[PDB]
Amino acid sequence: ATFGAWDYGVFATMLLVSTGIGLWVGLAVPVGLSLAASFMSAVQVLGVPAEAARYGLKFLWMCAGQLLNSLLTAFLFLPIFYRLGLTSTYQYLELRFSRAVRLCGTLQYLVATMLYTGIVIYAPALILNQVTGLDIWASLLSTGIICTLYTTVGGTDVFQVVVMLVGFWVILARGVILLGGPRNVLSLAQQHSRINLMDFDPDPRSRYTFWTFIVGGTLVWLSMYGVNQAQVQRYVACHTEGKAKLALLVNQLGLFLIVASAACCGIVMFVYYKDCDPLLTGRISAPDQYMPLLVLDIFEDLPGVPGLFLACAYSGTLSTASTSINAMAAVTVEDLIKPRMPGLAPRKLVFISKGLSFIYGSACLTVAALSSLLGGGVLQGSFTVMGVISGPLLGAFTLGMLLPACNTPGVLSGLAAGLAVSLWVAVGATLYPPGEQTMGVLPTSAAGCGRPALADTFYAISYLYYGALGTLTTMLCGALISYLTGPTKRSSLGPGLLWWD
Ligand SMILES: [I-]
Ligand code: NA
Ligand code: NA
Repeated sequence: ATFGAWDYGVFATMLLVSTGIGLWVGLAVPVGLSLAASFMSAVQVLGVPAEAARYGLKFLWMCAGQLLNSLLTAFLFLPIFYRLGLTSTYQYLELRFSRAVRLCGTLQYLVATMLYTGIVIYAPALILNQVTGLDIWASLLSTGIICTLYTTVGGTDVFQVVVMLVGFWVILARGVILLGGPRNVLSLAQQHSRINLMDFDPDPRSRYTFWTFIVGGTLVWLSMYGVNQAQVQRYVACHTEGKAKLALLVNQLGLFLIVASAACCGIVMFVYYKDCDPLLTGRISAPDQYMPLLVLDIFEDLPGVPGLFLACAYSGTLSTASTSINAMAAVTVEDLIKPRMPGLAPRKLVFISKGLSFIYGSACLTVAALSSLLGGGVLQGSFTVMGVISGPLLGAFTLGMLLPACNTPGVLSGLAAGLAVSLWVAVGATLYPPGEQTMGVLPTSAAGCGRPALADTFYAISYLYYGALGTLTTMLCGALISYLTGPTKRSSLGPGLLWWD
């Protein structure tokens, strides 16, 4: 399970070329594909195939969970932000409830993005460690060095999406060629119940079901695209509000393609490891090393393909991390400092921007190391952190956008309660992980070569519900206390803020 001779050279050369091009640069369909490219880091490459291989093909419902998300963002959140010409999405909060809510929302965005970028830095480290033969910590150090060179020197997404999706297609083609024909692969996956699209298991403990996707995944993708900062800023830069919607729908098509290719590569990966499954044989340690192992195993006759594909999947996600870190620094120095501080020359402010970029780089690397220590689940971990933090923020946004009677006390108390409950599940589900069989992990073979009351019912809910469980309560708490301290008469909101218009 190591690169080899022709693969190390290709990996090194491609990484050097990627860094050189990125720095040399530093010193409406394109945007649609850039939006998806953002969240197509190594996290998805390592998670979606593994989840599809383990839990079956129900993971395709994720696409639906994104589709229903985009529609909402297309027809419920895009008009409000776009028609108001908001410089920052969280400026809405300031115009709606108060500047304190703007501050809290910006802080939640910063923390959530920091954790998510830490996990996005962890995943490439996982790739490098699993494929080269370096301990997780030396690989994490190398990943941090490269990410900081990208960020603290100088900040194409269409190219990344195209190249990595073509890599997915090539992996799938080679795999299905090896296993015979596509009909044989489909029948083999069908024998072991890997083709189970129709899974309406009502219970919420099941990790992946129709309800779980349509609700939790929809709300999480909403709090990752609908009310995010970078995505909304990309929207508002377009024209006439039609180009924005077309960019959003093209982004949705790109996401559909990426996640469907990944969910099919997962099934190919399983059918490949039908017997002598690497996981319960000691060949790999966690169910996130599946994809690099598949890449190495299938292309054990092509001297170069592993290096090219993994170098791309590494450099593109490091670029994503640098972009997220720089956006974090920019929003901090635009929405929190400059409004607060009277006014400072263009030198001190760029120096503060560099300082915040560096600080966020270090904090994200530290979060990556913490994720490495705790365990795995780059996909699960990223969704967990993002949902857990940004869910109540999305609840605040939705309460402001669709409920007239809502004031600052309501939103703030709702955020407090939502973060409380969301972290309750986020931790109580980490101290007492749910059983592998309650999560519905499909069977496998390897012969071819509840202590507390709530750990069994409430901490076991699907990891896609956490954010939802936050958002909903934020709406229900904020709706309640707001109506207690006093309703907010609708004749106080001026321009279009409520969507009831
Ligand atoms: I995904
Ligand atoms: Na990602
Ligand atoms: Na994700």
